[PDB]
Amino acid sequence: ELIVNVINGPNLGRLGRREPAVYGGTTHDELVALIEREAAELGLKAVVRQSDSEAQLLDWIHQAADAAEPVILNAGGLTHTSVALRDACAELSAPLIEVHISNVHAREEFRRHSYLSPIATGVIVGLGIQGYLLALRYLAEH
Amino acid sequence: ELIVNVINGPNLGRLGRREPAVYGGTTHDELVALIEREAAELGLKAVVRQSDSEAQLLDWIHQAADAAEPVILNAGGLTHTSVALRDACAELSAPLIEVHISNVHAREEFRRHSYLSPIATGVIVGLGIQGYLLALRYLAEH
Amino acid sequence: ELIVNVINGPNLGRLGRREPAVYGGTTHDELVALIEREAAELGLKAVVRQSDSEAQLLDWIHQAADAAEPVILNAGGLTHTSVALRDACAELSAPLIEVHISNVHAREEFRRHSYLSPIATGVIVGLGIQGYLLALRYLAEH
Amino acid sequence: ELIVNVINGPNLGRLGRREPAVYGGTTHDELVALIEREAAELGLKAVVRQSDSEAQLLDWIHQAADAAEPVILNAGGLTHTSVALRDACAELSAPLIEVHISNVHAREEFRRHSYLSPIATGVIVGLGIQGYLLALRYLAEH
Amino acid sequence: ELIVNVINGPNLGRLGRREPAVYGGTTHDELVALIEREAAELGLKAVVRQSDSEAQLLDWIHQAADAAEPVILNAGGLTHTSVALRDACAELSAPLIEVHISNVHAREEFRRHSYLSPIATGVIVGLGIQGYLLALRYLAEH
Amino acid sequence: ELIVNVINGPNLGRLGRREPAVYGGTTHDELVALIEREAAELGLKAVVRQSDSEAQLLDWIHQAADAAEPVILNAGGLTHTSVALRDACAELSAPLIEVHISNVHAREEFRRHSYLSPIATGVIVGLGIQGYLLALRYLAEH
Amino acid sequence: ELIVNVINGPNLGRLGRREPAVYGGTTHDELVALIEREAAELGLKAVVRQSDSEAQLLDWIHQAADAAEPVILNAGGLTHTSVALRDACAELSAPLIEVHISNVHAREEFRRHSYLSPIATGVIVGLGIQGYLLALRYLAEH
Amino acid sequence: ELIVNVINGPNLGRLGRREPAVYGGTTHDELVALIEREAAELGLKAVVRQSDSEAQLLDWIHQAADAAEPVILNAGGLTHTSVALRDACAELSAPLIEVHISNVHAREEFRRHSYLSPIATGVIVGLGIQGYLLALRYLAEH
Amino acid sequence: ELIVNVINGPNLGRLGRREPAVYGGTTHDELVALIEREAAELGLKAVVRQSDSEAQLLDWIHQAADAAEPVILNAGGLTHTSVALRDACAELSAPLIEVHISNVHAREEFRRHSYLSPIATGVIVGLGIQGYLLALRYLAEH
Amino acid sequence: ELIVNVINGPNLGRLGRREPAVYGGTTHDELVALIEREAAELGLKAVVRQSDSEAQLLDWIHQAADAAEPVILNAGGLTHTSVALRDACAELSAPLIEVHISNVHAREEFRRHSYLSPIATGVIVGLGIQGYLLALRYLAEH
Amino acid sequence: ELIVNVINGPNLGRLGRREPAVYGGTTHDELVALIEREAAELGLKAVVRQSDSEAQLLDWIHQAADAAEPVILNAGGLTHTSVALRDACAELSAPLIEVHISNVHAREEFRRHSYLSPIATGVIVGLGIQGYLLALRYLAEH
Amino acid sequence: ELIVNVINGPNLGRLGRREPAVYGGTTHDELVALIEREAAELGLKAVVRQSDSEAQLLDWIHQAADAAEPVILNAGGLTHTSVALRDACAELSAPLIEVHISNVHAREEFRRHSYLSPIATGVIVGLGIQGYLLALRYLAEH
Ligand SMILES: COc1ccc(C[C@@H]2C(=O)[C@@H](O)[C@H](O)C[C@]2(O)C(=O)O)cc1
Ligand SMILES: COc1ccc(C[C@@H]2C(=O)[C@@H](O)[C@H](O)C[C@]2(O)C(=O)O)cc1
Ligand SMILES: COc1ccc(C[C@@H]2C(=O)[C@@H](O)[C@H](O)C[C@]2(O)C(=O)O)cc1
Ligand SMILES: COc1ccc(C[C@@H]2C(=O)[C@@H](O)[C@H](O)C[C@]2(O)C(=O)O)cc1
Ligand SMILES: COc1ccc(C[C@@H]2C(=O)[C@@H](O)[C@H](O)C[C@]2(O)C(=O)O)cc1
Ligand SMILES: COc1ccc(C[C@@H]2C(=O)[C@@H](O)[C@H](O)C[C@]2(O)C(=O)O)cc1
Ligand SMILES: COc1ccc(C[C@@H]2C(=O)[C@@H](O)[C@H](O)C[C@]2(O)C(=O)O)cc1
Ligand SMILES: COc1ccc(C[C@@H]2C(=O)[C@@H](O)[C@H](O)C[C@]2(O)C(=O)O)cc1
Ligand SMILES: COc1ccc(C[C@@H]2C(=O)[C@@H](O)[C@H](O)C[C@]2(O)C(=O)O)cc1
Ligand SMILES: COc1ccc(C[C@@H]2C(=O)[C@@H](O)[C@H](O)C[C@]2(O)C(=O)O)cc1
Ligand SMILES: COc1ccc(C[C@@H]2C(=O)[C@@H](O)[C@H](O)C[C@]2(O)C(=O)O)cc1
Ligand SMILES: COc1ccc(C[C@@H]2C(=O)[C@@H](O)[C@H](O)C[C@]2(O)C(=O)O)cc1
Repeated sequence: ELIVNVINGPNLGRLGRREPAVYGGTTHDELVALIEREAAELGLKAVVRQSDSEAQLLDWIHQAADAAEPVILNAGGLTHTSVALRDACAELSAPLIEVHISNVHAREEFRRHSYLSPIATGVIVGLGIQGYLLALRYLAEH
Repeated sequence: ELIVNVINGPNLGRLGRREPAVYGGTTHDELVALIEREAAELGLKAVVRQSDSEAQLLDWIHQAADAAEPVILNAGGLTHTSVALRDACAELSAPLIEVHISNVHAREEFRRHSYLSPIATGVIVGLGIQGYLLALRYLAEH
Repeated sequence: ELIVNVINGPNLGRLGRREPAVYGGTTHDELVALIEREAAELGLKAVVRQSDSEAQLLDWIHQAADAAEPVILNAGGLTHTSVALRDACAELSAPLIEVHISNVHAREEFRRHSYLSPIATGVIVGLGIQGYLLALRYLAEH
Repeated sequence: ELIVNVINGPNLGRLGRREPAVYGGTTHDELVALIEREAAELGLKAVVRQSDSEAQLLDWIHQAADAAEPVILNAGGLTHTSVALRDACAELSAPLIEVHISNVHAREEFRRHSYLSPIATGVIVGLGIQGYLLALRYLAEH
Repeated sequence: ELIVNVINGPNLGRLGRREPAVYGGTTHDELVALIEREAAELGLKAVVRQSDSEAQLLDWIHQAADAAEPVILNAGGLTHTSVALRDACAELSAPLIEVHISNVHAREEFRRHSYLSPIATGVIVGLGIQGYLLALRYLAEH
Repeated sequence: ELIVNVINGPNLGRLGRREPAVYGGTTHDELVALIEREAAELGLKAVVRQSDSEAQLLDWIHQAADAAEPVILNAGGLTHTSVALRDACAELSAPLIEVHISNVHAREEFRRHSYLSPIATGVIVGLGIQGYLLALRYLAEH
Repeated sequence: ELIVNVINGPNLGRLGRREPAVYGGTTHDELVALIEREAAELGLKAVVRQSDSEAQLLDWIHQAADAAEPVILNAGGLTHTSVALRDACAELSAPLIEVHISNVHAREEFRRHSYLSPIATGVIVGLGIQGYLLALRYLAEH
Repeated sequence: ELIVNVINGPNLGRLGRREPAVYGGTTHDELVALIEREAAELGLKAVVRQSDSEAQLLDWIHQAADAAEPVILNAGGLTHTSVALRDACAELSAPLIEVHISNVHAREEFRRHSYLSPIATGVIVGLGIQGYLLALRYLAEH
Repeated sequence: ELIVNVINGPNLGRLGRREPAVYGGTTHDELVALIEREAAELGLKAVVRQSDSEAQLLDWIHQAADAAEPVILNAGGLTHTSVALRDACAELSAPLIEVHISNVHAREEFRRHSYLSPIATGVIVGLGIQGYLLALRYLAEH
Repeated sequence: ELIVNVINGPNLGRLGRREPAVYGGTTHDELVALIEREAAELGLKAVVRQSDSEAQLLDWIHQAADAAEPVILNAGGLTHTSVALRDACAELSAPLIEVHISNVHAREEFRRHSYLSPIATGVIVGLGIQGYLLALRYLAEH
Repeated sequence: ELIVNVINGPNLGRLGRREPAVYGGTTHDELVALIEREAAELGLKAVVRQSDSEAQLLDWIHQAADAAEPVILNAGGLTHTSVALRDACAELSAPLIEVHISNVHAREEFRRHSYLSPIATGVIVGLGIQGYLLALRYLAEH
Repeated sequence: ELIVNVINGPNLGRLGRREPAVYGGTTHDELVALIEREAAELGLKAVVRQSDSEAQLLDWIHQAADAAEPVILNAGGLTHTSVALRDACAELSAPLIEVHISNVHAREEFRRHSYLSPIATGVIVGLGIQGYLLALRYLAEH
């Protein structure tokens, strides 16, 4: 199947806005372009969505559940806090790849826990924006 | 630079030996072949080593430290237990990508802790043997 | 008084959609019908609402607070995570019955904690969709 | 099948004896009468027993195991402490409904843990003596 | 009022039997005699009972609740484990003095917790058999 | 600069509605008026906003980040639960003053933890609605 | 000395009654016969007793203390909960061998703690009913 | 009433002495002057005292208890360690405002606990020396 | 020997000063008189001292160590916090009886821990000022 | 099948060398002789190996996995620390009996945890060198 | 620079007074003499002070801060309890060597924590009074 | 006796190799020379060994046990992880001095725990390479 859903959670629309010492440079719009391009090279179609609203994220997850489509999810802070997002993700029959740009293990202790990792197929963290592209390649070869 | 070190720790020589319901099929020799091939496609040279001996792993890490070469490390059970391996890895100036074949977050609680993740560049788990190939691609694009 | 509010939180609109091995069969629309029918047999009027949005749930709780109406609440994942929902529920002067379809004590440890149970009148879990009907009957006899 | 066992543990024979500010009013004998009456309205026969002796409770549970009869159990303080009672209850093939009169989540932290909840079909707490009658109705509709 | 109940729990009938290096010398019968004598000097009547059966202890506590009589309780190992005994003791309207012969704080960590201390009037530990006599004197002056 | 953002989170629109024994009397509209008046006396302009929606709060925080404006934040229950709100607040270059009306240390243990306090400039709790006015005065003198 | 006491606690009278997928097949009466036979082959006399009553178990332990006889004890659920049984067992001058049929380390975490193991001579778990026979052989060779 | 007691604990006499990168600049004598001036503008009299001696602090607290005078307390390290200071502060009938210059939540975990916060009226941290002046203003408006 | 040292720690000089709902009525001077009188009836001499200064308490303990005199100690808040006081008390060769007026187990969890209880002969709590007199009687009979 | 592997880990070669108050008397060579003799009486062949090297232990475990041979394992300190040894042992299809000479529950708390017990068939501790012989007898009867 | 401050905390004046089985023999005066002599051999001047008063210790630390002089500190029980002493020690610009006579890791668990170790240059424990002399030698060679 | 064993564990052969900002400058060979020289000045002979292999370290410890020779041990990462090394060290009859170059209390929390400290004579940390020389001097004076 061509279709892969890339879903970004709270604050992910802020990439590139604060000082390019940090998660700066690549904007969310640029990230979408990079993803779409890589997906086309791989023979996939990426549908990339971002929201600061948990309810909106839940709706996108429900739609992927109903369509049996794979999901690459960076849930932002909700990674660490939301059982509701886990409940929705546990419905997915297709692969779920959890992605984080930063190395969530190199910061505060509360970031080393994810409600999603135990139900995800796999997890990529700390490899920057390329982590999304690597997830796409996993899905293309599976 | 061409050279990337792939270092596999205890029990990783056992891939493919127990019932192909599990981490079965791909042998360690096959894994080496897959890695070497992908590395050549990427314009890298992969040097793949496996040992059940922590001391041997430490020596390989020291050599990568001295040569300023990147390391893709799957330390096996020592991931969860060895401060000595962390101490050696903290010396590396080039990237360190932690890889696990299985999703270490979907099993016992003790597997969700890694001495290596806080000092690694990033971490890939649960994406099977392709996780090594994805790490290689990260290193090629950086 | 006739009026009882039944409020369902995130993911509760998904009942009946995934494989009828699981929380499958009864849809949310069917649940509403069952509740309305039981409420009429008991001489009550049930107002049944579901949302994936915490803000919407909070508004429904506020309205029940202002009207001094009882609430039967299945907050879904927010049961385990939301202090805001607890704060809103602590305002209710009429009874609050917490309901869960599944036995929240027979799963992961994080599901055995509820922010709501300490401020609820009582709690029913694991009795399936009938738990809502039993809550209704409690309220009718009180 | 007609037969449902209602089993009450330590101190449950004390209902109604201390000041009717508290769990006062309804005596254990009255509780038995209420249960028997509700059971007959539902087309069941309730066999209601109470003991302060764990060994006696265990024998009643064994008998329900051997007869494949459902059990409504309020184990009193043993809810929070007895692995032996859990071991005996895990043998039951018919439903086990855990009931508590008080809201065990609104008191000391040690009362929020039950050895029985993980192996019970479901749990009703905080709905007073009506919780037993609601358990009976669950069993009648299943 | 004259009457004070002294209630001893499991293993307390073993005083004086194992090597008089330890809680040896004074037998339970001797303890009863010492208590009765001190009580008469104080103008009280002590009713001293011992059982290895929690159910029997519960019955004695119930009787003290119903008679509004003070209780001096050394619950033995049940001090550290029984919520049922606490539930029964919380019914007592007259004073409850918890007594232990040994210093329960000078041994294993699990002995430093008592289900009874938070609901007792007070607690005497480590003063040997005289702790019972001191409890009696407290009750005589109050 | 004149402009200070006062942002109130879930349930803060409920001030003054439940029995004036409690956080009763001052309504949210009154709070806004008090804040605006104090801000004008101090030579500032306060922009006061309240929402029960985390996504809306995040947008207001983003806008303050982009405008480099100070924020006085009472995040309500999200204080204790939301990593996403912390992530957004960590972007602010201007001061962040955390305010709570109640003394969050005098209630349940879960209220003594704040995701925001470690990244805030400072914190005021328990001084009632005047805490907002005191935060304003801090910002005016800095 | 010939005499060894085998003492079985709550629920041990249930062996062989529930579906022979589980601890099924060997009944408690059969277990007694196997033990007696092995004891005679070893030149010992086994006295095998079972009770669901902690008080009865305590009396049997007291008798072994007074007679200076070894004890093979499978305390069932009381293994994990009873300080009183530990107190009684600490009196034994002869060896105490703790036995469990099941591997108590391969189940819930609460089963991995025993009040008895620290005061037992040794412990055998997970070797089925043969664990009793192996304990007997230990005692015969010592 | 005019009189407010400002009490500073151990090390607070060190303000301004170590390198003005840190809590440098304002000396304790300067702090006293700032406080006195602000108090006079508010129509109060501030009595400002500092000691490194817990016993001296206790005496000042006792005097405020006896005089029914409000206290603004920065107990320094004793904030985190002293139950005796809490015991003395619990006697105060007038308001107690806890103040810290630094943000105690932005440092080591042990600094996020205060024995005083649960019994204080409120708490101000991280707003520098102005926190004292803001406490004064709270007391003037109440 | 006649001499017994009664040592009272921080805040104990405050008895009787705050509202006689609480630890009110008996002043410290009255307590001294009661103790002296009881000691004379018992054929002892009580030397009663109180200080809010840990250093002063330590000196009194040292003197009791050097003189091999028994100590009845109510260390106030230092009970829960001071290792130094424990170190000094561990030197005492004569009995050490820990006394608290209030039931330290019926309040906050931090009050249920004492650095002194493990090294004391015994402990009396919750029996009011009579606890001192009962300690005196223990020492007279030993 | 005849063949049983007895594998001893670090420090087990030290038996009998330090003062025969302790694990003294029986040397490792003597242990091997005792095991071989018992195995022959049982109709088995025991292959007994000891190493201080985790890598060597892993190789012996791998060989038992490949040959489908039972293992009696005393991993010494690695019992408490090595996930790698657990990973290797989880491959074994034949029984795994964990043995310890000492009672690991009667010492430091860290010795009461074993990475091996949850995946072993059973566990024998505290029965001295006879524990190996008893394991052999288990395997002979199964 | 010649000058080194040796500061001893509570109870350190008790060295040599209790039975020379223990920290007996060397008195505090002897310790001072040994230190002074070693310091002169090393070309230093040691200023040795001891107090049971935390306030006095704080003053000595302040003076060392102001003079930029090194400190060898054995804070006695305050090692384990005092944040105030840590706050004062964090001001020191010259080296801080923490010394304990006893091995603080070989006793109760609470002694294995030090508020001082994280801010000290280094730590010497368990080497008796020579630990002070070794600290002096460290300072002489640096 | 002349002979002292200095044993260095994993990674200690790396001293001086990574950037002389850090544990840089002194190489392991230089460390050996410094130790040998100091030992000769003290009238001792130091035998200095380093290995990355736990098995090799264990053999060196065994040899020191058999020869009754003192050991100065810096076990590197195994300090924090190895029970096997502790088991071997507990055999030593001569002194064991634990040394670390860095201050293990000033880094991650896992470094503040040592399996060796409770069985060592004493411990020196944070005093750099001179810590070894100071250990040597301790042993020379004892
Ligand atoms: C202020 O905007 C952002 C955007 C992304 C992040 C990182 C992402 C999060 O939202 C974190 O809560 C999470 O721990 C890591 C993260 O998901 C990532 O690295 O992609 C943080 C702040
Ligand atoms: C029996 O051989 C193996 C080989 C690999 C594994 C998985 C790897 C480990 O060694 C585990 O300790 C680790 O938690 C996960 C692992 O590193 C992986 O999934 O690659 C387990 C057993
Ligand atoms: C994917 O849709 C659902 C719907 C309901 C549930 C169960 C409900 C929840 O949302 C859980 O988070 C909660 O622990 C139990 C639950 O509230 C219930 O059993 O009703 C789970 C997933
Ligand atoms: C003194 O008699 C009683 C009777 C019932 C209770 C409540 C029941 C218990 O025995 C408690 O231990 C349990 O936590 C709650 C309880 O099972 C109930 O509410 O039914 C308490 C004391
Ligand atoms: C074997 O007989 C006894 C008798 C009394 C005790 C001490 C009492 C107990 O039953 C302990 O569980 C409890 O911790 C202390 C005790 O209640 C006492 O010291 O009186 C112990 C064993
Ligand atoms: C039902 O409406 C409210 C409004 C405010 C509060 C207090 C605020 C919260 O939302 C709490 O979750 C928080 O712990 C304290 C609070 O932020 C405050 O005191 O301002 C509680 C319930
Ligand atoms: C329902 O009857 C039984 C009988 C034996 C057991 C196992 C035994 C127990 O009573 C458990 O509580 C214990 O953890 C293990 C057990 O003692 C054994 O395996 O022998 C469980 C249920
Ligand atoms: C070395 O002098 C000082 C002075 C003040 C402080 C900060 C204050 C303390 O004493 C800390 O223990 C406390 O955690 C914070 C503090 O009370 C404040 O920020 O006012 C620290 C060191
Ligand atoms: C404000 O004066 C006092 C006096 C005594 C107390 C009780 C005593 C303390 O100092 C407490 O810290 C301790 O927990 C209990 C106490 O030692 C007692 O009840 O005697 C409390 C406050
Ligand atoms: C110094 O040589 C030894 C040999 C055996 C032991 C006991 C074994 C260990 O290696 C311990 O780590 C383990 O906790 C217990 C042990 O496995 C046993 O009792 O057989 C200890 C030290
Ligand atoms: C009764 O006099 C003393 C003197 C020194 C000590 C040891 C020192 C202490 O004060 C302890 O609190 C600390 O844990 C260890 C100690 O600092 C040392 O060994 O020097 C103990 C009791
Ligand atoms: C990369 O080489 C090294 C060498 C020494 C260290 C410090 C030593 C260790 O191996 C640490 O695991 C330990 O916590 C501290 C250490 O033992 C020391 O400071 O000597 C660290 C890395």
